[PDB]
Amino acid sequence: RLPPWLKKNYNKLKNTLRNLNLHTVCEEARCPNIGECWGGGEYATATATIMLMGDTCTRGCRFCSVKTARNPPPLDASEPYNTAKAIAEWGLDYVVLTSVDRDDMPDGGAEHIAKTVSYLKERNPKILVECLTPDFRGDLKAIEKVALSGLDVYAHNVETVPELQSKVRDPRANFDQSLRVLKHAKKVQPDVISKTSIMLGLGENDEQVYATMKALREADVDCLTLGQYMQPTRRHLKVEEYITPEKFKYWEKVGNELGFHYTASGPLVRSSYKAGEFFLKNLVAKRK
Ligand code: MET
Ligand code: SF4
Ligand code: SF4
Repeated sequence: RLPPWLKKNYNKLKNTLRNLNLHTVCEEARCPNIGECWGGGEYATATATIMLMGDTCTRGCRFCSVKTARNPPPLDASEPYNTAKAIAEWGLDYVVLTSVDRDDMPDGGAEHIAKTVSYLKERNPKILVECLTPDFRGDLKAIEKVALSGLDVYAHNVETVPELQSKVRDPRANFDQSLRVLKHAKKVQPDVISKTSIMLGLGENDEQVYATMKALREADVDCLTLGQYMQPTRRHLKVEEYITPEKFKYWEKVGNELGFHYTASGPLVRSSYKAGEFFLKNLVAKRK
Protein backbone atom coordinates (compact mmCIF):
# COMPACT_ATOMS: atom_id res chain seq x y z
CA ARG A 1 0.00 0.00 0.00
CA LEU A 2 1.49 3.30 -1.20
CA PRO A 3 2.20 6.01 1.38
CA PRO A 4 -0.65 8.53 1.58
CA TRP A 5 1.35 11.31 -0.10
CA LEU A 6 1.22 9.28 -3.34
CA LYS A 7 -2.58 9.08 -3.55
CA LYS A 8 -14.14 24.14 -13.34
CA ASN A 9 -10.84 24.40 -15.21
CA TYR A 10 -10.39 20.63 -15.48
CA ASN A 11 -13.91 19.88 -16.71
CA LYS A 12 -13.63 22.72 -19.24
CA LEU A 13 -10.43 21.13 -20.62
CA LYS A 14 -11.90 17.60 -20.46
CA ASN A 15 -15.14 18.55 -22.27
CA THR A 16 -13.19 20.32 -25.03
CA LEU A 17 -10.78 17.38 -25.45
CA ARG A 18 -13.65 14.91 -25.94
CA ASN A 19 -14.38 16.22 -29.46
CA LEU A 20 -10.79 16.54 -30.74
CA ASN A 21 -8.71 13.69 -32.16
CA LEU A 22 -6.05 14.17 -29.49
CA HIS A 23 -4.80 11.67 -26.95
CA THR A 24 -2.55 12.43 -24.00
CA VAL A 25 -0.17 10.65 -21.69
CA CYS A 26 -2.08 12.39 -18.85
CA GLU A 27 -5.10 10.13 -19.28
CA GLU A 28 -3.49 7.18 -21.12
CA ALA A 29 -1.16 6.80 -18.16
CA ARG A 30 -3.87 7.50 -15.53
CA CYS A 31 -1.59 10.20 -14.14
CA PRO A 32 -2.41 11.25 -10.54
CA ASN A 33 -1.65 14.91 -11.40
CA ILE A 34 -4.26 15.65 -14.11
CA GLY A 35 -6.38 17.66 -11.68
CA GLU A 36 -3.37 19.89 -10.96
CA CYS A 37 -1.83 20.27 -14.42
CA TRP A 38 -5.18 20.78 -16.19
CA GLY A 39 -5.94 24.27 -14.92
CA GLY A 40 -5.86 23.75 -11.15
CA GLY A 41 -2.69 25.69 -10.33
CA GLU A 42 -2.03 29.20 -9.08
CA TYR A 43 -2.00 30.76 -12.56
CA ALA A 44 -4.71 28.29 -13.68
CA THR A 45 -2.58 27.32 -16.68
CA ALA A 46 -3.31 24.20 -18.69
CA THR A 47 -0.40 21.79 -19.23
CA ALA A 48 -0.61 18.34 -20.82
CA THR A 49 1.69 15.84 -22.55
CA ILE A 50 1.37 14.23 -26.01
CA MET A 51 3.59 11.31 -27.13
CA LEU A 52 4.66 11.31 -30.78
CA MET A 53 5.89 8.50 -33.09
CA GLY A 54 3.59 5.73 -31.88
CA ASP A 55 2.98 3.76 -28.71
CA THR A 56 5.89 1.30 -29.10
CA CYS A 57 9.47 2.15 -28.14
CA THR A 58 12.63 0.53 -29.47
CA ARG A 59 14.10 0.60 -25.94
CA GLY A 60 13.19 -1.28 -22.80
CA CYS A 61 13.94 0.88 -19.78
CA ARG A 62 13.02 -1.13 -16.68
CA PHE A 63 11.31 1.86 -15.00
CA CYS A 64 9.06 2.63 -17.98
CA SER A 65 5.72 1.06 -18.90
CA VAL A 66 5.76 2.04 -22.59
CA LYS A 67 5.48 -1.05 -24.80
CA THR A 68 8.71 -2.11 -26.50
CA ALA A 69 9.37 -3.80 -29.85
CA ARG A 70 12.30 -3.97 -32.27
CA ASN A 71 10.39 -2.84 -35.38
CA PRO A 72 7.63 -0.36 -34.52
CA PRO A 73 5.26 0.73 -37.30
CA PRO A 74 6.35 3.57 -39.60
CA LEU A 75 5.77 7.19 -38.66
CA ASP A 76 2.30 8.64 -39.26
CA ALA A 77 3.15 11.46 -41.66
CA SER A 78 -0.15 13.11 -40.66
CA GLU A 79 0.73 13.26 -36.95
CA PRO A 80 2.60 16.63 -36.97
CA TYR A 81 -0.30 18.42 -38.64
CA ASN A 82 -3.01 16.58 -36.70
CA THR A 83 -1.31 17.02 -33.33
CA ALA A 84 -0.42 20.70 -33.68
CA LYS A 85 -3.91 21.44 -34.97
CA ALA A 86 -5.61 19.57 -32.11
CA ILE A 87 -3.43 21.30 -29.49
CA ALA A 88 -4.17 24.80 -30.80
CA GLU A 89 -7.90 24.01 -30.86
CA TRP A 90 -7.84 22.51 -27.34
CA GLY A 91 -6.55 25.88 -26.13
CA LEU A 92 -3.57 24.76 -24.03
CA ASP A 93 -1.14 27.20 -22.40
CA TYR A 94 2.00 25.01 -22.24
CA VAL A 95 2.41 21.71 -24.09
CA VAL A 96 5.02 19.03 -23.51
CA LEU A 97 5.65 17.13 -26.70
CA THR A 98 7.49 13.90 -26.06
CA SER A 99 7.96 10.65 -27.97
CA VAL A 100 9.11 7.05 -27.82
CA ASP A 101 12.67 6.40 -28.92
CA ARG A 102 12.94 5.33 -32.56
CA ASP A 103 16.37 3.74 -32.90
CA ASP A 104 15.10 2.32 -36.22
CA MET A 105 15.11 5.85 -37.72
CA PRO A 106 18.42 7.33 -38.92
CA ASP A 107 17.68 10.68 -37.25
CA GLY A 108 15.77 9.04 -34.37
CA GLY A 109 12.66 10.96 -35.41
CA ALA A 110 14.12 14.45 -34.93
CA GLU A 111 12.66 15.78 -38.19
CA HIS A 112 9.24 14.43 -37.18
CA ILE A 113 9.46 16.14 -33.79
CA ALA A 114 10.69 19.41 -35.32
CA LYS A 115 7.86 19.48 -37.89
CA THR A 116 5.33 19.23 -35.06
CA VAL A 117 6.85 22.15 -33.15
CA SER A 118 7.03 24.30 -36.28
CA TYR A 119 3.40 23.61 -37.22
CA LEU A 120 2.20 24.52 -33.73
CA LYS A 121 4.20 27.74 -33.42
CA GLU A 122 2.80 29.03 -36.72
CA ARG A 123 -0.78 28.33 -35.61
CA ASN A 124 -0.42 29.99 -32.20
CA PRO A 125 2.83 31.62 -31.00
CA LYS A 126 1.16 32.24 -27.62
CA ILE A 127 1.52 28.54 -26.75
CA LEU A 128 4.68 27.69 -24.86
CA VAL A 129 6.20 24.50 -26.31
CA GLU A 130 8.50 22.14 -24.43
CA CYS A 131 10.00 19.10 -26.19
CA LEU A 132 11.10 16.18 -24.00
CA THR A 133 13.35 14.48 -26.56
CA PRO A 134 15.12 11.14 -26.95
CA ASP A 135 18.90 11.23 -26.77
CA PHE A 136 19.02 10.47 -30.54
CA ARG A 137 22.01 8.27 -29.58
CA GLY A 138 24.06 11.46 -29.31
CA ASP A 139 23.53 12.48 -32.97
CA LEU A 140 24.39 16.19 -32.93
CA LYS A 141 22.54 16.95 -36.18
CA ALA A 142 19.36 15.35 -34.80
CA ILE A 143 19.65 17.36 -31.58
CA GLU A 144 20.26 20.48 -33.69
CA LYS A 145 17.10 19.89 -35.76
CA VAL A 146 14.87 19.95 -32.65
CA ALA A 147 16.82 22.74 -30.92
CA LEU A 148 16.24 25.02 -33.93
CA SER A 149 12.55 24.18 -34.31
CA GLY A 150 11.38 27.23 -32.32
CA LEU A 151 10.58 25.49 -29.03
CA ASP A 152 10.72 27.39 -25.75
CA VAL A 153 12.12 24.56 -23.57
CA TYR A 154 14.42 21.71 -24.60
CA ALA A 155 14.12 18.85 -22.12
CA HIS A 156 15.96 15.53 -21.97
CA ASN A 157 16.14 13.30 -18.90
CA VAL A 158 19.11 11.82 -17.11
CA GLU A 159 16.52 9.77 -15.08
CA THR A 160 18.99 8.68 -12.37
CA VAL A 161 22.50 9.20 -10.99
CA PRO A 162 25.47 8.07 -13.15
CA GLU A 163 26.08 5.00 -10.97
CA LEU A 164 22.58 3.64 -11.71
CA GLN A 165 22.35 4.32 -15.47
CA SER A 166 23.08 0.71 -16.45
CA LYS A 167 20.48 -0.62 -13.98
CA VAL A 168 17.67 1.87 -14.62
CA ARG A 169 17.90 2.70 -18.34
CA ASP A 170 18.12 0.83 -21.61
CA PRO A 171 21.82 0.18 -22.43
CA ARG A 172 21.62 2.61 -25.39
CA ALA A 173 21.29 5.54 -22.93
CA ASN A 174 23.96 6.78 -20.54
CA PHE A 175 24.75 9.79 -18.37
CA ASP A 176 27.41 11.55 -20.45
CA GLN A 177 25.40 11.08 -23.65
CA SER A 178 22.37 12.67 -21.98
CA LEU A 179 24.46 15.60 -20.77
CA ARG A 180 25.84 16.03 -24.29
CA VAL A 181 22.26 16.33 -25.58
CA LEU A 182 21.45 19.14 -23.14
CA LYS A 183 24.76 20.91 -23.74
CA HIS A 184 24.40 20.77 -27.52
CA ALA A 185 20.85 22.15 -27.35
CA LYS A 186 22.21 25.23 -25.58
CA LYS A 187 25.13 25.54 -28.01
CA VAL A 188 22.81 25.48 -31.04
CA GLN A 189 20.13 27.76 -29.51
CA PRO A 190 21.58 29.76 -26.60
CA ASP A 191 18.26 31.33 -25.53
CA VAL A 192 16.43 28.00 -25.24
CA ILE A 193 15.58 26.87 -21.71
CA SER A 194 17.14 23.48 -20.91
CA LYS A 195 15.49 21.05 -18.51
CA THR A 196 16.04 17.57 -17.10
CA SER A 197 14.34 15.21 -14.65
CA ILE A 198 15.59 12.69 -12.08
CA MET A 199 13.63 9.96 -10.29
CA LEU A 200 14.38 9.21 -6.64
CA GLY A 201 13.74 5.95 -4.83
CA LEU A 202 15.87 3.69 -7.07
CA GLY A 203 18.82 3.17 -4.68
CA GLU A 204 20.70 6.46 -5.07
CA ASN A 205 22.20 8.08 -1.96
CA ASP A 206 22.36 11.75 -1.04
CA GLU A 207 26.00 12.14 -2.07
CA GLN A 208 25.27 10.87 -5.59
CA VAL A 209 22.18 13.08 -5.95
CA TYR A 210 24.11 16.20 -4.96
CA ALA A 211 27.01 15.36 -7.28
CA THR A 212 24.54 14.84 -10.14
CA MET A 213 22.82 18.19 -9.52
CA LYS A 214 26.23 19.87 -9.43
CA ALA A 215 27.22 18.26 -12.74
CA LEU A 216 23.94 19.38 -14.31
CA ARG A 217 24.73 22.95 -13.28
CA GLU A 218 28.18 22.74 -14.89
CA ALA A 219 26.38 21.65 -18.07
CA ASP A 220 24.24 24.83 -17.86
CA VAL A 221 20.93 23.00 -17.31
CA ASP A 222 18.43 25.70 -16.33
CA CYS A 223 15.61 23.63 -14.79
CA LEU A 224 15.40 20.41 -12.76
CA THR A 225 12.58 18.17 -11.56
CA LEU A 226 12.78 15.46 -8.89
CA GLY A 227 10.01 12.98 -8.19
CA GLN A 228 9.32 9.53 -6.81
CA TYR A 229 9.89 6.47 -8.97
CA MET A 230 6.60 4.57 -8.88
CA GLN A 231 6.73 0.99 -10.08
CA PRO A 232 4.20 0.68 -12.96
CA THR A 233 3.85 -3.12 -12.79
CA ARG A 234 5.40 -5.86 -10.68
CA ARG A 235 7.68 -6.75 -13.63
CA HIS A 236 9.40 -3.36 -13.47
CA LEU A 237 12.18 -2.27 -11.13
CA LYS A 238 11.29 -2.56 -7.47
CA VAL A 239 11.02 0.67 -5.50
CA GLU A 240 13.99 0.88 -3.17
CA GLU A 241 12.21 3.38 -0.91
CA TYR A 242 9.62 6.15 -0.92
CA ILE A 243 11.29 9.52 -0.33
CA THR A 244 9.54 11.65 2.28
CA PRO A 245 7.75 14.93 1.48
CA GLU A 246 10.23 16.80 3.69
CA LYS A 247 13.20 15.25 1.89
CA PHE A 248 11.88 16.49 -1.47
CA LYS A 249 11.61 19.98 0.06
CA TYR A 250 15.24 19.62 1.12
CA TRP A 251 16.28 18.93 -2.47
CA GLU A 252 14.32 21.94 -3.72
CA LYS A 253 16.30 24.13 -1.33
CA VAL A 254 19.52 22.50 -2.55
CA GLY A 255 18.59 23.13 -6.19
CA ASN A 256 17.83 26.78 -5.40
CA GLU A 257 21.25 27.23 -3.76
CA LEU A 258 22.96 25.57 -6.74
CA GLY A 259 21.28 28.11 -9.01
CA PHE A 260 18.65 26.23 -11.00
CA HIS A 261 16.02 28.63 -12.22
CA TYR A 262 13.46 26.29 -10.76
CA THR A 263 13.68 22.95 -8.96
CA ALA A 264 10.31 21.18 -9.06
CA SER A 265 10.63 18.62 -6.26
CA GLY A 266 7.96 16.44 -4.70
CA PRO A 267 6.64 12.87 -4.52
CA LEU A 268 4.22 13.14 -7.45
CA VAL A 269 6.44 15.40 -9.58
CA ARG A 270 7.08 14.17 -13.13
CA SER A 271 8.96 15.81 -15.99
CA SER A 272 5.79 17.47 -17.27
CA TYR A 273 4.07 18.04 -13.88
CA LYS A 274 2.55 21.55 -13.92
CA ALA A 275 5.32 22.48 -16.35
CA GLY A 276 3.41 25.57 -17.47
CA GLU A 277 2.99 26.83 -13.90
CA PHE A 278 6.69 26.33 -13.12
CA PHE A 279 7.65 28.18 -16.31
CA LEU A 280 5.26 31.10 -15.68
CA LYS A 281 6.15 31.53 -12.02
CA ASN A 282 9.93 31.07 -12.09
CA LEU A 283 11.06 32.12 -15.59
CA VAL A 284 8.39 34.55 -16.79
CA ALA A 285 7.89 35.71 -13.17
CA LYS A 286 4.37 36.69 -14.15
CA ARG A 287 2.38 38.87 -11.76
CA LYS A 288 -1.21 37.62 -11.48
C1 MET B 1 8.64 9.16 -22.95
S1 MET B 1 10.19 8.91 -22.09
C2 MET B 1 11.07 10.43 -22.51
C3 MET B 1 11.39 10.60 -23.99
C4 MET B 1 12.32 9.54 -24.61
N1 MET B 1 11.56 8.35 -24.96
C5 MET B 1 13.47 9.24 -23.65
O1 MET B 1 13.44 8.34 -22.80
O2 MET B 1 14.49 9.93 -23.71
S1 SF4 C 1 2.38 15.07 -14.78
FE1 SF4 C 1 2.55 14.93 -17.07
S2 SF4 C 1 1.15 13.27 -17.73
FE2 SF4 C 1 0.66 13.82 -15.53
S3 SF4 C 1 -1.08 15.27 -15.69
FE3 SF4 C 1 0.78 16.53 -15.57
S4 SF4 C 1 1.43 16.84 -17.75
FE4 SF4 C 1 -0.06 15.14 -17.76
S1 SF4 D 1 13.35 5.44 -24.17
FE1 SF4 D 1 11.72 6.74 -23.12
S2 SF4 D 1 9.77 5.76 -23.84
FE2 SF4 D 1 11.40 4.24 -24.39
S3 SF4 D 1 11.45 2.77 -22.66
FE3 SF4 D 1 13.01 4.39 -22.19
S4 SF4 D 1 11.89 6.00 -20.95
FE4 SF4 D 1 10.32 4.63 -21.94
